[PDB]
Amino acid sequence: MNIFEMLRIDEGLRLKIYKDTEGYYTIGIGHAASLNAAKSELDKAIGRNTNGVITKDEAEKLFNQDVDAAVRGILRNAKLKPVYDSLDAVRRAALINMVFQMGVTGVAGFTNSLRMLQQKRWDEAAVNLAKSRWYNQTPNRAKRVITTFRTGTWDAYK
Ligand SMILES: [Cl-]
Ligand SMILES: [Cl-]
Repeated sequence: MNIFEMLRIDEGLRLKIYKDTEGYYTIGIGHAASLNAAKSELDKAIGRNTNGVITKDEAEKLFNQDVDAAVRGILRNAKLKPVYDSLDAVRRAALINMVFQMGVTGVAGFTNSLRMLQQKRWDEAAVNLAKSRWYNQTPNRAKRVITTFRTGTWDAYK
């Protein structure tokens, strides 16, 4: 398992623009954004007039771009970079997963959890991570991500 397979599980795959529960237009593997504005962003991202329908290959390329953006966001952030560097490969994926979902600023706001992860106090980190609005909003996913941070294994995704 790697970050790509993990996020694919958490984000699913859609080949036609869809409006999620919070009102955002989304497509591909968690590529989120009016509809005209959404299609404009998508067309620029894909490189053609898609009219809202794309191929699996295009979804994967977009996904690859979005994952790269999350990784670079972590590395360019003073609070997240040190934590990421200190983590093993599996826990690093959980951090990328969080950034992919909520953005760099959002994850950087998890002060207690970040400090605990840096100190390898996995259970303390898990306790703090669950005490969040993020967790309460998308709990099934948060539980998988937290279990990953806690154990350093892919158990929650198998
Ligand atoms: Cl926190
Ligand atoms: Cl919060």
